Amino acid sequence: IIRFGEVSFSQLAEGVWMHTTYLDLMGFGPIPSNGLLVVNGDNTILVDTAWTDEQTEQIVAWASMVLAKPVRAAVVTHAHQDKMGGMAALHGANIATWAHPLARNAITFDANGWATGEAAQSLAPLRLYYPGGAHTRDNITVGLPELGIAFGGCMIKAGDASNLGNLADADTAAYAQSVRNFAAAFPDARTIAMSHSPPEGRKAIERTLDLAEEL
Amino acid sequence: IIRFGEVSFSQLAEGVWMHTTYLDLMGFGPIPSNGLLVVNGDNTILVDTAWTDEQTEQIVAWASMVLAKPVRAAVVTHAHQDKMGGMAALHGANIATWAHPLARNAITFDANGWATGEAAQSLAPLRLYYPGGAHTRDNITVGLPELGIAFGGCMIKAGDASNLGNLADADTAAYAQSVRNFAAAFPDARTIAMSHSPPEGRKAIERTLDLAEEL
Ligand SMILES: [Zn+2]
Ligand SMILES: [Zn+2]
Repeated sequence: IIRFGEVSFSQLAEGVWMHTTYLDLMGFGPIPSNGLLVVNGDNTILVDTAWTDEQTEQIVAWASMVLAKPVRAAVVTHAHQDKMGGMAALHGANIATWAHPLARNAITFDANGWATGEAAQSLAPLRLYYPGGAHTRDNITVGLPELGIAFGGCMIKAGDASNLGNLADADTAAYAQSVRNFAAAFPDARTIAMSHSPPEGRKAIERTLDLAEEL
Repeated sequence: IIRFGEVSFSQLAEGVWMHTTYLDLMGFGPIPSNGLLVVNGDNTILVDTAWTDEQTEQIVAWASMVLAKPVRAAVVTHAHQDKMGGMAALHGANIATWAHPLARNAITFDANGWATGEAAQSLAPLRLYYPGGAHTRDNITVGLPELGIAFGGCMIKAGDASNLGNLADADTAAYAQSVRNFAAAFPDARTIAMSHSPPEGRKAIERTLDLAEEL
């Protein structure tokens, strides 16, 4: 509900802000894209850039000169092939950047799906989780279990049959396992933030899993 | 605009019918799924089964009984993992079934994307086209060039933002190439039938390609 230039900031819990920037598409209206600012001590961890370089620079300005909690680290969870101007702001601000390769720092995951190594240490208290199984190429997801917050990719909206046909024609079982793993990784999270959509409760999870076994 | 049991048939051109059947989803209503019946001489070629075995048996009965153009071959373009019962009806009627592996008859494609071998011969005048590139795993598409008809997967709707975030977080460039390849394969087709959506004109293609560049 707090506006700072093109960026819109929303508090999900004490010490956790969601940031939302919009992309105008001819004939589709403005399209949200979400991220997190995660306060840790006197610094923040940024989860995802905005659409553009200048939008991302604004978030970095906001953390440093409104929150007095400057960004000391960033993690990518849902990159965009052309809209990667946001990487330049972080590279110019000497903000250490993490992303799952398969960003100068690679996040590796263990066979349980949890991030390991320096990456897990540097981004705590965020818990980075990779939900996919063999042959998958999912985006990573992140959670704050103690606050009941999980952050993942776009799920089926209530009442919207728009993406149902794509779901039936894809690897429904693989998609379903990914959603099941994510659900079980953050089993107590009742706020499910989304990459390009506002948060929902766990009804969103259950709704997607019903569809996968119904088609 | 002609109804037979659970199946609904629409004539796209002389000798070409689209068949539509519905799947009731709790909270989402009925979801269409489309295929084609393609008259060739005194027989028909069936493109895709319906949702259910019993709906598919209705389709073979219609061809044999109303059209008197009995189904002599079938090709799969968008299989469903759980709704595989429609294959049982085909194998019971001793209908030869063709499908692209990556249905005991495999369709192979050449480096131009066109089907080859006995498959192309047996399914003519359907032209079978594989639209993807390296590392892709697209569904096949089919066209009747002389009739200006092409049949593909589900595409973005006008004004519909539901799928937009999923599109930015996928391999937009790979998706875009597939749509461009499909467009160039049937460049004169003005009727684009869809796997789970009513037909549109070429505006559907251009709209999808416009998004992929802006994402
Ligand atoms: Zn995204
Ligand atoms: Zn389908």
